[PDB]
Amino acid sequence: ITPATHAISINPATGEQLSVLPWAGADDIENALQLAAAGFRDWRETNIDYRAEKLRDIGKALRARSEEMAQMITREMGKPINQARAEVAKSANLCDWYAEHGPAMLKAEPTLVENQQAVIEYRPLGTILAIMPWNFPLWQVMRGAVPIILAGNGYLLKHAPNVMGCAQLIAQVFKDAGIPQGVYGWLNADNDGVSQMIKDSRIAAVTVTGSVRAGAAIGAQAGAALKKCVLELGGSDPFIVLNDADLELAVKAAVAGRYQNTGQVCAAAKRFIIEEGIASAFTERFVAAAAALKMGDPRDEENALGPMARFDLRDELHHQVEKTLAQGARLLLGGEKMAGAGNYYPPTVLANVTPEMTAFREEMFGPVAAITIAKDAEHALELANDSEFGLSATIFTTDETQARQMAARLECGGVFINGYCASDARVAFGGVKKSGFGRELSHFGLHEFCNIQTVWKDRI
Amino acid sequence: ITPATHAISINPATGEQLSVLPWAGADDIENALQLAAAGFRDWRETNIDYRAEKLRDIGKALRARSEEMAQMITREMGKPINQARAEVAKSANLCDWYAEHGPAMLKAEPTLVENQQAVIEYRPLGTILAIMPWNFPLWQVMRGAVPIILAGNGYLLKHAPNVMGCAQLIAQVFKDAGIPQGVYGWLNADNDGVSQMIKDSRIAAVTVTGSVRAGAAIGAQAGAALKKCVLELGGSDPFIVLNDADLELAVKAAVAGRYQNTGQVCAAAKRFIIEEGIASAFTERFVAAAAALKMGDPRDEENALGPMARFDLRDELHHQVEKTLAQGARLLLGGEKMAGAGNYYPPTVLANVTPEMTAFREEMFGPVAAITIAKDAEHALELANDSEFGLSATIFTTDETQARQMAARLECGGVFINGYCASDARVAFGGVKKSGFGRELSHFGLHEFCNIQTVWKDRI
Ligand SMILES: NC(=O)c1ccc[n+]([C@@H]2O[C@H](COP(=O)([O-])OP(=O)(O)OC[C@H]3O[C@@H](n4cnc5c(N)ncnc54)[C@H](O)[C@@H]3O)[C@@H](O)[C@H]2O)c1
Ligand SMILES: NC(=O)c1ccc[n+]([C@@H]2O[C@H](COP(=O)([O-])OP(=O)(O)OC[C@H]3O[C@@H](n4cnc5c(N)ncnc54)[C@H](O)[C@@H]3O)[C@@H](O)[C@H]2O)c1
Repeated sequence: ITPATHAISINPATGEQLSVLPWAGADDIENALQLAAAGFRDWRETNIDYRAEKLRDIGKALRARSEEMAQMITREMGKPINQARAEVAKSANLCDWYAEHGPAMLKAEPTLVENQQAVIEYRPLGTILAIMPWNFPLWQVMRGAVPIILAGNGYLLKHAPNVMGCAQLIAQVFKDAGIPQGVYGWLNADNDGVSQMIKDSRIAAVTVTGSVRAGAAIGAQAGAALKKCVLELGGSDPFIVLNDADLELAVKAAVAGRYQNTGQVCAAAKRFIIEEGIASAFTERFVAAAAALKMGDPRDEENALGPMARFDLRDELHHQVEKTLAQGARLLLGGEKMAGAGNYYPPTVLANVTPEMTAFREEMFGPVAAITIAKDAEHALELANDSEFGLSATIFTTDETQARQMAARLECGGVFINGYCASDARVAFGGVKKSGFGRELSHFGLHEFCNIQTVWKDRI
Repeated sequence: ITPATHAISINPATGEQLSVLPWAGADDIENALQLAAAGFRDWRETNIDYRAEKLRDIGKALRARSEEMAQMITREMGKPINQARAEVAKSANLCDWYAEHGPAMLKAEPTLVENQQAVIEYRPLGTILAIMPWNFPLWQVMRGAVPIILAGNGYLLKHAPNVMGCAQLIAQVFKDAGIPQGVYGWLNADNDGVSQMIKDSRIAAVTVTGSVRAGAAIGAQAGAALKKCVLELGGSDPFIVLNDADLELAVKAAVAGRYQNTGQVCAAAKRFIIEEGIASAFTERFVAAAAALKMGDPRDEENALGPMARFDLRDELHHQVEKTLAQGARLLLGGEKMAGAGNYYPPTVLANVTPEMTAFREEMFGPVAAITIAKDAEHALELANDSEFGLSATIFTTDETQARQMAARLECGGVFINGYCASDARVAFGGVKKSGFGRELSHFGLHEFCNIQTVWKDRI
């Protein structure tokens, strides 16, 4: 059985095949679209406070299967089990947060028009097709599904083909919570099935979290079909350390930022850009700290890293490492595939990385840190912006004025000053350039898939 | 000299050729992109209060050329001169309105993160490519250029090829205002030139106002190049009149909404949907009121209608009329091309228009009213939503509770209850379905082309 006919799960820690699922056929797609249309037709007529209570029911149902869900995430894509538990906890908390704060964000807006003639209303658009990746099989889905559904939309999930066990368990959680199947639904569609759905009148808009190549392929189809899209396409985030930085905190945040989820994070710290005076001190401490990370069986809580999720992607990452070394970089740690049946790649550090090199210009979606030396803060900003990507960034410096000035000139959607980069319900998430466009979380994720409707009475 | 090599202006009132302009070549396009990039680089570093003052300077420069601008609009596309003067006045007022209210819309936004650690900032995105139409040759440009430039972006205009006299005069106004080189620019690009610019890294995003066909062609290219777009496309707005309406006001608003700018308005009232009990009285009054509209030389202020802008589009509109009559509609007024050198089409009314007919399913972009009988309010809503378009809508009824319930169920971006549909800086503008996506004016038009950036300090 090959991906020509089936979605396939393999445990990356052992190489064992776990499950197969054939692609949806024509009747499957038509049935999914009929369900979603009928579900949205009814859901859009519910009251906002009823939907807020249903979000709480989702959170309860998810917590009641928290360990079942975490084990499935770890089994299918290799995440350390405590990181999978944290992903569940964050996803369930998102349900409660939007239940509490979401309704107010959807209230009608007053305008400056006289006599209170005109208000802005947030109406639902319809069924939103969501194309999602494997690195956070639960959180990526919930990050969009929770606000999208609270706004009165429907959500139709096309999950990554290596995590359909996760997809089926998520569907069970929504069923446990009483969400209609025509409001949260899912389909094991192949790429042609996605193309067919984008063209169908029962899909109102599209959201994509994935590679740059996937976003360009889907975004072109959404545009041709006159469907709005949001694209979140990963990153090559710079992590800038200046001479006056809190060095020990910078190293802690650098290691956490690069090696979380075995490096497989869109907003991971990927390009370390260090002012020349502090570069030796940072580099030696970073290598020693990265070397302290244990790697192995992700069911063993002693391990900070598991295997990488996909065997072919470990091969690609190692090729990127070899090309960067051939171009002139120095290997300071790791940098070889581990022998054995599991898909393991050790924490790896490359130094003397210049902007011409593979590890500076491509997304390194695994546990490989690139370290580049900057002449001064202006050079560091130039190096940080010298990227096709633009998702987020970190700056470590005790000069808070300078940090604020650099943040204003960084070409990315998030800037973390002297701390740990992360997504959070309370703030906007999303980038610029080839990292995509559109924003998720806070009120942005609620409004992206609304029909923002002016209602104006007595304009005479 | 054919459209294969040149943009051509022809006076629609007389048929005489006014000007020709060859398409931009490869060097012209490259030059404009280099200057846009350099202009944006410097402009994004200016202070918001400085850019607000420059918006006031634009308004002063525009008012200083107000009659010259109005006469150019009338000469190139046929609009009654007092409507051209109103377009200039509304456009200059927009500059002052955004100068006054825009800066507060771009101030950092607090979040619920503890201890005031995180804010949302509104950063410039880059140079925005703008593809614009001929029906409001000044207002369509200013509606976007003013907020786009205020937010620190650049603006690169590709105007419709029959209004390049207007385009050159607008550029003179921005030059008179002292707007720096590259912050406002324009190109006489053919469709291939637009394609080349969308793929170029010096264009950050795209905004399109035009036909559904143009939006789908350009939106597909923007998606493939990973560029955000805002699409403001056609409309076929319904105008619903229920039995309990203020009939005299409904007729006045119906005639104004259909026949403004000789019918050539995206959000014109195009499909009149009249409850059966009041249909006879509405129809007889509407015909009488439309018949009272004078048509002729648009330099003469007695004329409520001018010629249509484009000879080929009058031919298209009359073909749509003839098809609708052949399908079974009845002609109540007008419905024939006027003889002579001018491009005149009289105020026209079609009755017994059913949902299967051309004038119900296509945008009627000229002075042709379609009247459809609804059995009751629920049928009227069904008829109103039975369209590929979804820009805006009007409801006339003294039952305000029913009007607001219907508004919530109308698939469009603006609903006017018992009044006159129009765009206004203080409210959102834009639609759903094949009318496109994204919103203009108010804070929406300011924020659509910002990089919405989280800045978070001390996340530890
Ligand atoms: N969070 C993220 O932004 C993210 C996640 C995973 C991978 N990536 C990047 O992509 C690289 C490859 O990873 P992947 O191979 O897992 O990513 P991908 O982009 O192939 O997959 C993400 C989703 O898009 C779907 N998809 C891809 N191409 C499609 C198409 N043409 N039509 C319809 N659906 C399509 C996939 O089935 C999956 O659901 C990674 O190495 C990393 O660089 C980024
Ligand atoms: N929603 C709105 O805000 C709004 C406002 C005004 C007009 N409109 C629509 O404008 C339409 C009439 O305008 P037009 O007659 O200028 O229509 P059009 O779509 O032919 O052209 C509009 C612009 O698009 C450009 N264009 C068209 N096809 C293109 C392509 N393939 N590549 C690049 N550029 C391309 C044209 O040169 C022109 O600049 C009507 O549908 C009206 O509703 C919409």
